[PDB]
Amino acid sequence: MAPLQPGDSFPANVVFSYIPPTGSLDLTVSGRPIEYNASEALAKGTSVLVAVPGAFTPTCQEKHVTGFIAKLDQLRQAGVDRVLFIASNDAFVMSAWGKANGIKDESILFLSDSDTAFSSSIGWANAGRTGRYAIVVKDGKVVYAAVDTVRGSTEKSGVDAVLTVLGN
Amino acid sequence: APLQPGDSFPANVVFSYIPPTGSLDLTVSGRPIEYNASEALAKGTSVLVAVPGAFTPTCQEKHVTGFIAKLDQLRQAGVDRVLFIASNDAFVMSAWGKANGIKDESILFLSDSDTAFSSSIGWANAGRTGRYAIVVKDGKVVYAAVDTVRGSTEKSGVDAVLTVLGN
Repeated sequence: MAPLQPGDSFPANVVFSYIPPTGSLDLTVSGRPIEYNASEALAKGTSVLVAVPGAFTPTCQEKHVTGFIAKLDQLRQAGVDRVLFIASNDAFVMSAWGKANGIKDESILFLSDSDTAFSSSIGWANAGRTGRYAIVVKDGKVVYAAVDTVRGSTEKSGVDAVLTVLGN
Repeated sequence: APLQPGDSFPANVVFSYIPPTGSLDLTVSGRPIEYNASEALAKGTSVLVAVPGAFTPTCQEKHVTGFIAKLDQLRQAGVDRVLFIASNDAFVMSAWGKANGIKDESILFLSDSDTAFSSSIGWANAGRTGRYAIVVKDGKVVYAAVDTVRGSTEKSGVDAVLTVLGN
């Protein structure tokens, strides 16, 4: 299928699995997963959805999520209402990944694209992992969608690319 | 082939893992290598525990924590190495070990990539390993058992392993 383009509607009926943040960073509490209605959340306001190949893996952790965390204030000033990080890791691993990064609240949500269903549906999954990509949505419409295919690069899906889009 | 007491531990069993560096900081990822489990298990007393998933409720809150709480007793019972495996990748397994305060070789946290080993002994399910424990002495299986009851560590928990070792 053709990748998402600016002006496309964000796909309907997209649901992720996640553990909402409790405020505790205690990694030894597994938590309770529920679902997240991504299509509904993205229908209003400005959203940034970032997919990473794997929680805790080197680029995803040391460059990609850390870049977003470092510029959360700039994202908020740019009008972003929600930031979602997804991967194929299960909700328990994703919750731990957020806690390991000090995220106690909803500033970034960490969710599972179970079995890569959503990422596969938009052509950006590989053998059980999602690609590395970012989608910016406003009021249910794609503003930007791009995937990084160069190993270790966040040129297209990193926080700076997203901030550039929002400033234009 | 279901492993049972008296069998040789299978050959060519290799896991993927990040050897512990001493770090307890989950934000540093590490470099994975392979672990030759068949060779490590050929000498001494080994406990190999498989869990369905790093960070999941029973695996975290009951199974690995039970083993950590009684590492002193496992040592005194003659255990030379404890290995925890799951289908999660080596980066997740390393983070899971660090989340439990393990910074050395007291318990190693390794990936059974694609459930290769667990499938070969009949104890894997839909991309996850089963919950099981294998005790090995000098290359020979002395105990091998799987828990199939949801939330149970009756057969693969530390108390079952300590009982095995005491008999």
